Amino acid sequence: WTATSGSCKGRCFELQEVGPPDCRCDNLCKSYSSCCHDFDELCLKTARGWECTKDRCGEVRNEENACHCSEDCLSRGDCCTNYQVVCKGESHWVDDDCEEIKVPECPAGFVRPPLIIFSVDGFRASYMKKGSKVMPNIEKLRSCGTHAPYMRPVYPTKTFPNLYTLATGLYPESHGIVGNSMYDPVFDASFHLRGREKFNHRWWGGQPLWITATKQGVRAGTFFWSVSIPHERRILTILQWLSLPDNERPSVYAFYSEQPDFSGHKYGPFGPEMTNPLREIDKTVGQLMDGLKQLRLHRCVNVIFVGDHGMEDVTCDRTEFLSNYLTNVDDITLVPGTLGRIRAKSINNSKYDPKTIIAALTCKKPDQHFKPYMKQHLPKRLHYANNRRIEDIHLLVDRRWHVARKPLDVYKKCFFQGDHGFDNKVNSMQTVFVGYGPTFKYRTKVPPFENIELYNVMCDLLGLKPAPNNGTHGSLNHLLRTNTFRPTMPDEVSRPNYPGIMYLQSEFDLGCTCDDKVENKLEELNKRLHTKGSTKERHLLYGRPAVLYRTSYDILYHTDFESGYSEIFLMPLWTSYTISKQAEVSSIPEHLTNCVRPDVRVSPGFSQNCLAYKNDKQMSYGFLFPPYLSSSPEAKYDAFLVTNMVPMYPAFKRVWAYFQRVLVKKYASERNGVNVISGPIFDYNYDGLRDTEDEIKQYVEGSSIPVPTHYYSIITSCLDFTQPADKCDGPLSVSSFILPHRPDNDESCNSSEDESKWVEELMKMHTARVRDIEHLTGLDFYRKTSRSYSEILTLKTYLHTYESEI
Ligand SMILES: *[C@@H]1O[C@H](CO)[C@@H](O[C@@H]2O[C@H](CO)[C@@H](O[C@@H]3O[C@H](CO[C@H]4O[C@H](CO)[C@@H](O)[C@H](O[C@H]5O[C@H](CO)[C@@H](O)[C@H](O)[C@@H]5O[C@H]5O[C@H](CO)[C@@H](O)[C@H](O)[C@@H]5O)[C@@H]4O)[C@@H](O)[C@H](O[C@H]4O[C@H](CO)[C@@H](O)[C@H](O)[C@@H]4O[C@H]4O[C@H](CO)[C@@H](O)[C@H](O)[C@@H]4O)[C@@H]3O)[C@H](O)[C@H]2NC(C)=O)[C@H](O)[C@H]1NC(C)=O
Ligand SMILES: O=C(NCC1(O)CCN(C(=O)OCc2ccc(OC(F)(F)F)cc2)CC1)c1ccc2[nH]nnc2c1
Ligand SMILES: [Ca+2]
Ligand SMILES: [Cl-]
Ligand SMILES: [K+]
Ligand code: NA
Ligand SMILES: [Zn+2]
Repeated sequence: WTATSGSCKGRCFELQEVGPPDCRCDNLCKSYSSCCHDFDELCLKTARGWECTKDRCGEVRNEENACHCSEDCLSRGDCCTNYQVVCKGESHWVDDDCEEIKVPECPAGFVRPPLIIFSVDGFRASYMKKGSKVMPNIEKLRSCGTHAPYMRPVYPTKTFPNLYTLATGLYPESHGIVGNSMYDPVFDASFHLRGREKFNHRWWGGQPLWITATKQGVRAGTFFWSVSIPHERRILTILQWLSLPDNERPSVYAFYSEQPDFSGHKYGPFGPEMTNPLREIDKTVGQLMDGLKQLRLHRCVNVIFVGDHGMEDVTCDRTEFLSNYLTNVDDITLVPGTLGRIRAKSINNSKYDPKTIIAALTCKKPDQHFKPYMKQHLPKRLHYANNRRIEDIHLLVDRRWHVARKPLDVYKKCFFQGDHGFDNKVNSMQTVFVGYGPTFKYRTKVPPFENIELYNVMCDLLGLKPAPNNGTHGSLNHLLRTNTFRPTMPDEVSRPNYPGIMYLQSEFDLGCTCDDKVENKLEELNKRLHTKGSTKERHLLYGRPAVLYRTSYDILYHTDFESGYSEIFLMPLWTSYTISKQAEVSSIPEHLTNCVRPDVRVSPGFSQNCLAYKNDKQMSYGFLFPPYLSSSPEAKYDAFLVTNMVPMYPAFKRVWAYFQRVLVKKYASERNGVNVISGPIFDYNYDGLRDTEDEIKQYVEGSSIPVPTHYYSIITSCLDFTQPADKCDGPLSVSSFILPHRPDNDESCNSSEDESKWVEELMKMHTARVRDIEHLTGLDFYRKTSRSYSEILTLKTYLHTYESEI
């Protein structure tokens, strides 16, 4: 109930929220059906439009006007945004040359530069270049401020998950808004775009910027705008708030535009109808900047121009129907469109089986435009699994397509020509970032970055301590003139042991054999040096990784590679090796095919054993440093140590072997040497975080050898590829992956073919940031470089996407 009998007189767009049933006057009352009777009359005036004309100058203040051209309007904070241009011979902000803003130039009584977030829905990254002719104001912000060529949204590339990720710095799996539509089985409640449940606070996890600000004493404008409030009124309201007394005035503001997304859905991303909505957004930016100029705030306020996601060409005829695959199509509920999420229609159906549903959806048609996954098998870069609202069965839909349950869902629910929601690496989904103000840099381009990083920067901009989030604080310091956050490297928690030769061959009973009984202080003093780390500077280029949790591990040196061997998990946590451009690939000699050798530095009780692999009919083994890349026949024996071995499904060894035998040398050839760090990942509860030992759900049969869910590699070289990876004097270049360690290759529909037709495509799909690997391993990489820590943080957040040029 609301007793809408009160008045909005003097309360228009009040900043505190009064509780029911007293009537509301804030920018959300419309959405609550709770505005006072006179809200429209007093608060949404429209008389005379939004611009001053020549004949309005000096007018007698008529309070019925939407905005004013009377002489007192500046001090009342309520002029039309073009007032000084029309009436006082001033120029529009867009017409002024830009001049570097070296220091904030603020009116007295401003404690900090205000932050305005100008967020635009569905603003595709390529609009910046492609619409540049019709967007002068946006183009000026972009060229004069700090801009990236694009910003990466989160998956799914829908509106609510992305706006709430911007506000919180959290992955949707952690913030809770995992789609525009959701079912929460614990609540037994459903969230939708239309309706009242979405207003219920229980959906919204983490701590958004306006709450962070408020709790730390920084006042916030109200971020959310009712759809019926026109853009011009939103701008005038922000500008009015900026004229409030010091003690009442917010320091942070948001404006939101439903465009260009609204029109993009109807006309496609580049429909000729898209020019007008872009002009219109630009005009709104012009109104804000002119308004700021009038208030002498245009060299005081930091302005962020940011989108939530892009827009792709999608039409009704590009829909895949689950009814063409499933016999039991009515026993499932599908969340449909540019992604799919499947659950059982009824929990009382014990004949529901996800395994049969996935098999029915797997590689069933030659050109199939979606791929099913159990959510824990999605590419880890998507971080889309750890939430009860994310259904176990997921469909990754090809760009330009939809999935639907049955044809009747499409024609009785072409309308649309654009949509979004696809994999967040897709070019058409990328969106925009521009920062302009005293705290941002001048005329600076920065590399693409992920929208999860911005919350930290928005906190930096307002002098706030960010709540715990998924950004990497410091990774975006290169965007800022000042206010940078100078992070320290985390402290190593576990220091390594450096074992020497401690065990005789006969102490081992591992069931392993090797044909290595083939025999000189020339070569024998030399091999001693190699086991003490004589070549360590070659294979460990950036310092050893730090272990950030309590564990027991050994550093093991070899001619061709160095490892950090976990006595707890019985395998390396990491194996580091450098492959120069000149390196040669050899094969495993016939006699050495099944050779496994005990490691005399490491006790039998802390070693794997070959018998377990013999007994386990499902599990084979691979090596972390590949025998193929050994520097010499004698060095090759090192690669067969039991301490270099890891458990691998035969199906996965097809992937791993091709990577090691073909791709590493290809990368070294292309990048002028590479340093590789590889190892196991255990993430059985799919939370993106390293498992403890008591979380492991699978072991090699009859043993304590834990089975990785994934294997990673980090491949580093010199950004300037004229320098070899092992003699690099400047910035680095990295690509990484986290491959799912799966007993089949069902994911790759082309896997019956030669590895050269499908393995690299798989790897590309499972590209990852070094940071993703850090979370999954509890390791910290790049501890010893000549680079600044902030630059290394940026490197650790890099994702090699394999998309073409934007
Ligand atoms: C991205 O960044 C984020 C943020 O930093 C990372 O997420 C954090 O990770 C932490 C480790 O997983 C986690 O810490 C836990 O907190 C528990 C208390 O959490 C509540 O309070 C916080 C603080 O206000 C709040 O944020 C939480 O909100 C969650 O839950 C509600 C809904 O229930 C949502 O509104 C919200 O969206 C959020 O949900 C997300 O997180 C939860 C996990 O908390 C997931 O289940 C959801 O799917 C969703 O993703 C909470 O309101 C605390 O209880 C935990 O402590 C347990 O474990 C420790 C081990 O150290 C042990 O000492 C304790 O005894 C305890 O164990 C007991 O409980 C067990 C489980 O019930 C039980 O099995 C045992 O037997 C014991 O009884 C733990 O410390 C932190 O909450 C989240 N924060 C957020 C916002 O998600 C995230 O990891 C990053 N991602 C990556 C890849 O890096
Ligand atoms: O327009 C849509 N929905 C309408 C809204 O609900 C209206 C109210 N609103 C708002 O006022 O924005 C608040 C905000 C702004 C910035 C921000 O970013 C931050 F925090 F970083 F500043 C954080 C929060 C949110 C969007 C919509 C769009 C595209 C679609 N495609 N398919 N369906 C769709 C539905
Ligand atoms: Ca885990
Ligand atoms: Cl959704
Ligand atoms: K086996
Ligand atoms: Na296959
Ligand atoms: Zn949309």
